[PDB]
Amino acid sequence: KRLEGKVALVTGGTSGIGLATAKDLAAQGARVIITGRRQAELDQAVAALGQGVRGVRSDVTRSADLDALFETIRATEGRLDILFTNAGGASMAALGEISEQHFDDTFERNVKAVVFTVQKALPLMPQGASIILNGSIKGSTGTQAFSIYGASKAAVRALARSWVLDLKERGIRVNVVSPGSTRTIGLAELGGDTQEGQDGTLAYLASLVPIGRLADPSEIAKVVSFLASDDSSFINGAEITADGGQAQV
Amino acid sequence: KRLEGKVALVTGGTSGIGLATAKDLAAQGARVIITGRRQAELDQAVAALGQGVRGVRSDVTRSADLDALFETIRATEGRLDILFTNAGGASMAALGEISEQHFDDTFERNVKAVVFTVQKALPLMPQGASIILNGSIKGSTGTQAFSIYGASKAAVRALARSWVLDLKERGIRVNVVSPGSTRTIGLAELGGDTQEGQDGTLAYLASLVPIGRLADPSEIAKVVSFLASDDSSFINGAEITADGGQAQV
Amino acid sequence: KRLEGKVALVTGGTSGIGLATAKDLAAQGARVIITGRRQAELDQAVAALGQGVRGVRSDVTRSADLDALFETIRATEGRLDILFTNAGGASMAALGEISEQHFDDTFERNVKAVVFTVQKALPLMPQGASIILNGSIKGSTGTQAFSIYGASKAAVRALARSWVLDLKERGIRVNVVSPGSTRTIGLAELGGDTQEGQDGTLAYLASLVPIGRLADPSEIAKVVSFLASDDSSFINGAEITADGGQAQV
Amino acid sequence: SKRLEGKVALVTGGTSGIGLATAKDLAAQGARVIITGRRQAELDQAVAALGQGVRGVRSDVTRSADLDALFETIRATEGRLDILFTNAGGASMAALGEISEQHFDDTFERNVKAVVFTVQKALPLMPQGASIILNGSIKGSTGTQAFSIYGASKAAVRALARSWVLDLKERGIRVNVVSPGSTRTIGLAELGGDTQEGQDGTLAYLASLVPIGRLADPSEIAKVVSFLASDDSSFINGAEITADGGQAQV
Repeated sequence: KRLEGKVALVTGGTSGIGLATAKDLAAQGARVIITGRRQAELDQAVAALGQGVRGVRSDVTRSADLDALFETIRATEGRLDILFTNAGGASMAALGEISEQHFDDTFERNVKAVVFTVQKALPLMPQGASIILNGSIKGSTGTQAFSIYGASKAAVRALARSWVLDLKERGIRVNVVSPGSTRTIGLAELGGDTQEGQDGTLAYLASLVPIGRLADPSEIAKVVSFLASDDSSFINGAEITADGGQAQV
Repeated sequence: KRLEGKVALVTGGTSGIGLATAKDLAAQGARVIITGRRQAELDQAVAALGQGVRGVRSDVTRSADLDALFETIRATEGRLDILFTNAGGASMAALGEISEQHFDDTFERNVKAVVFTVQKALPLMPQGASIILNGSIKGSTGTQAFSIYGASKAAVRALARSWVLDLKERGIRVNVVSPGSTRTIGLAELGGDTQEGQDGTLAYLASLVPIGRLADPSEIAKVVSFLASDDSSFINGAEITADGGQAQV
Repeated sequence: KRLEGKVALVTGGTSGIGLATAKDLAAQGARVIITGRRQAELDQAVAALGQGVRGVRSDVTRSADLDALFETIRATEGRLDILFTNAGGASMAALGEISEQHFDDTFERNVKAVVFTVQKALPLMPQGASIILNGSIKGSTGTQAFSIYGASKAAVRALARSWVLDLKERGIRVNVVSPGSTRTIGLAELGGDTQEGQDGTLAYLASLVPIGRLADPSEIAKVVSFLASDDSSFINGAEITADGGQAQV
Repeated sequence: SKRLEGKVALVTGGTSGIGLATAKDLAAQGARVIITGRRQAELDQAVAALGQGVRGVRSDVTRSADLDALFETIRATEGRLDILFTNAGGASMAALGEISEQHFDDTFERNVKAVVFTVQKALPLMPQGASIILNGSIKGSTGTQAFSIYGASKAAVRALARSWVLDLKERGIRVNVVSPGSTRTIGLAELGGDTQEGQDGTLAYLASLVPIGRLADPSEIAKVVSFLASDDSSFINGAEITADGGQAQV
């Protein structure tokens, strides 16, 4: 109950790491708001989470949804203590194959929406609030046909370093969670349309991890929860990497 | 001499680091193509640079401009051995004042334009060709009111890591030069419209450099020439930081 | 509570960050063993820590002291779930003034002793155990007259990356906590004897931190406790930096 | 080329591998070069092969008296040191659980301590604008099984440069690090094992890890050192230049 009385917002709360984080934060007693593009997924996530967790339908890439979303927080809670942005996506294109549409979607969802989600949240955020940004080991490594995604993740990590100085007067601290390969619908979907064909991709990714297993999303969620808590009071601008050792070695 | 028989393209060749690089590569005997947005600057720069340098006026953000430039290179020379991207800008906005136009302008010019300048270049590029991307120590550090610029530079550096894998069969190597503070019209203009205003800004920036001086653009150009030459044959996906020690300490 | 039923050893437990870590781990319910070089200081530390805290007098550099330490832990608790190495020192010598004793003393305590504390600890450590090494932002930054200390800290961080692979079959995970400037007797001692000289030095160091304060040792201790806990299950070979943003910017 | 003409360079560990290739490249650029080797016969072959105004001093960098004698020949002869490259370093393998005190002591004394005191003793000879290049490794920033001690030593070398930027800033000397990836050297070969087949299999496997797919020729690393030694690196300080074929970048 360490986060009791703390209000948290998770964009992309309906699946994967954000889902597990919303669940983990709710266990701490934090009132949690989650966003999804699709109502039924949001309803299932809210029903699954329960624990005094509210859900707002919202696409981060449009300002009106972001305005309506924070207007909902101002009318209901009116203070945001924890912010986690999980609304990002990954798609594969090798160089020479990269479409302008493919670049625009990746950076708008992965970078621009993070910028404006944070910017719009700031008036609601008191001094001592914690912001956790969605990073990746893909931001600091090389992966074939994934250059656009990796560049977007590296950009997210860079925002935190400068935002440390911009938010210093406001007492808000920004930190980055960088997951390694984690068992998620998004990872499995990347593997393929076939069920066993995607499963083979997951088996390969586990082989690349030094400890030899994919992460359960809860293991990543614990890192976000730790950054959300007051235990991270002296952590600012830092990247915490949960990869099983993959990028460390 | 060292780079004779080699064809080089420098986007943003008219000013600053790109101009000094055009001068250096031409001195090595390379044929150089430089791009500028303004014809009078492009003409004047080509006049001074020499017989080897030719100039095409293009806005890297325009897909038509990029297509036009590469097509002239295909008919004029027929191959591209060296590519250096220097078409990039910086503007200041603190978090809470970041405008959508400010985000789009910087990311389209610093990141999107790099992706498609490189993509359009590839058919011209032989085995053993060298690509140099413009990075910054801002990509790896925090600067107040420059978060969007730093994020764009970090994305540029990340692109090179994945493009190593994309380009490995083609035999093209990608690297990043990351300048610290360099005396350029662009750096002076961030300082202010007043000349005491630029002089005060420039002196303060030199106080930040451990060796105590701003770089001359030629000192950055020397790094590009090294990466462009065959001496850098075992360097791939790396970042070479020339900052006077500022980010190193 | 969370650490209930876990045995933890903290070398250099009597003062500063090690003391705060011993208190936090015991508060979480771990049985804690602390090491001190000097008997009188060690007894006072154990008494303040009180229940759940045992003391062994040992110097990390001596090997017989390490043997005696692990023999008593084996005879009493019989296992070691958590290991945190905090027995390390910093001394001042500019290049051109460094002595052989100054090099040997730093590396024997900061690096060599860590290697052998970890090696002798391994037989006691079960599968799933957590090891935390003492790093510093000094490992990844430059500080005048502190080169030997920074090199020792960089060596410490590097050990963890390889030790992930050495330890993968044993199931033991290694991570590094890197503090920024933390209010400690040692740090005040580095400022000097004059109490005013210490206060002036501490005030100067706080000016370097972006958030503008030195850390309380408990703020570092929380990081070690997080890494010690099962929440850090997917973290391996990683460095978590608690610096108030100093090295992140 | 004569880019380095009139410059005096010292390469410790000059008789073999990257150090030998560097001495050759510096000498071709017109520098006067001094190389050190532990063994007289090997040193003589290197000096004879290098030719071009290269002088050899037989010394062990771990011995303080050898270092004093070495810098005494430079003071008596050239009178200055413009370029310093430290290549006298070794790697041996021991996994955690088998690391011996002698294995730790030998690695850190040669890879780190000797570097500190080679540089310290060189400084009075080095004028403003002199260039120091330290030998690093991608092993310093990565994980390799049974090579933790070696990797720690290289990470220590890279850190020394960041602080030495500040220590040396009024002297005007700049310190930088070259970090090679896998480079075809007798040391690297010998690390594979006594058998030629053992060396060949290990060498072929390491090449598979390199993204460009080949080990480096030592000259490819030497080119990086010459760049750092030259005036072109005037704005580079405290930096690490990694020539790894892309291995650590990806």
